[PDB]
Amino acid sequence: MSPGKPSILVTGGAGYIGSHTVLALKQAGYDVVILDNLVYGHRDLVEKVLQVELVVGDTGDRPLLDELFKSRHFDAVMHFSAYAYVGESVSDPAKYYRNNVLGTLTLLEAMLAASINKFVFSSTCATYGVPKTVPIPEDHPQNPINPYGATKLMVERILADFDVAYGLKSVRFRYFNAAGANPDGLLGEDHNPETHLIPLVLLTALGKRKFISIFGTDYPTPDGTCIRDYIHVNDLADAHVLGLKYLLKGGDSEVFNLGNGQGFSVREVIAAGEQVTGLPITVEECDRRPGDPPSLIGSGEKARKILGWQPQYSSIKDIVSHAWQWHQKRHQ
Ligand SMILES: NC(=O)c1ccc[n+]([C@@H]2O[C@H](COP(=O)([O-])OP(=O)(O)OC[C@H]3O[C@@H](n4cnc5c(N)ncnc54)[C@H](O)[C@@H]3O)[C@@H](O)[C@H]2O)c1
Ligand SMILES: O=c1ccn([C@@H]2O[C@H](COP(=O)(O)OP(=O)(O)O[C@H]3O[C@H](CO)[C@@H](O)[C@H](O)[C@H]3O)[C@@H](O)[C@H]2O)c(=O)[nH]1
Repeated sequence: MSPGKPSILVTGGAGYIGSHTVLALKQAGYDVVILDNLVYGHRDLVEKVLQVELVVGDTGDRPLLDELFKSRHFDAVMHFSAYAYVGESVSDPAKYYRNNVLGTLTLLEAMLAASINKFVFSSTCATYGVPKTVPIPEDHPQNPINPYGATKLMVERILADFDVAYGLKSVRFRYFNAAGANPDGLLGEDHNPETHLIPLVLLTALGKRKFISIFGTDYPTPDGTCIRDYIHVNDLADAHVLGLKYLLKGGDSEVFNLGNGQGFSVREVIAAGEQVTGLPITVEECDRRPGDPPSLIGSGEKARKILGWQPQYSSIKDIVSHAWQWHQKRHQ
């Protein structure tokens, strides 16, 4: 409608990472429409915080997409929409290939028929599988070990072939462990059920869980527990705005790791929570979770070099403080 402003469709905008990206996009001057089926996102946060149009529907719904891309002009699509429970992807892969692969292919075909040729894709370091070096560079081989990682790898391949055939320009982002919350408490992680370490740590401190389980204490790690590269969701949002601007200025297709290049062990994260909250956190040492590699850390140099991305909230204390502020308000 307004004659200058770029118009962005954000699928999965009602979820964790996507809501923060929508806030940064609005605040950087883009018109945003959200497409989300609300299977895990939250309408109330879109309506009362993001204040953008919400289209409730499925990325795999071709008749809906055809109507949507005809009703309004879009310069680009950002695709956060997916299922991402790794254990359920092993249990029930059909649903994961349907949602994550078929749903993305349907979205891509509708885009091409509407002549939208700019795409930003939420991929994952689960596509690497067991790493051989660390920090992991973008050109490390990709041998995912669960169907979730395989679905994300399949889409990365589809995007490459769609570039060759149709000129689709896409930025693929391989996130590491998204964490944190909007510094002002407006938005944060709200997964039901919650499985991620940092929310579970903080809900233990809040008395909403009775203890935190540590999955494995015998890894080939300095302190015996798994190491992960936690990356603040405001920092991920910033890379999306930069990626978007990079493509509107005619960037070629690119893949970037989005991590800090620093890793924290499970123990360090529990310690970080004990200091930020000042509360006691009952800990229980349990067996390994199947398929957890000991250490996953991502090199963020390419994104820093090519997009000028500088993560602002790299310290675990920043990350855990913001999350703590959100969980006290949201999960009262
Ligand atoms: N949370 C992480 O640590 C991070 C790690 C790396 C990869 N990523 C990927 O980043 C993306 C977003 O991650 P998240 O934590 O915000 O998950 P999320 O569940 O909070 O957000 C996903 C949103 O997409 C919606 N959705 C799911 N399937 C849909 C469909 N077929 N059509 C329309 N909407 C649909 C869901 O309701 C949800 O609002 C995902 O693709 C995820 O795989 C997750
Ligand atoms: O109650 C818990 C939860 C997690 N962990 C451990 O903490 C670490 C982080 O686990 P989690 O928060 O579940 O995230 P990841 O398994 O590392 O994977 C996340 O980040 C990956 C991208 O790197 C993606 O595969 C997924 O979308 C996303 O869930 C792991 O070593 C876990 O074994 C625990 O010890 N106890």
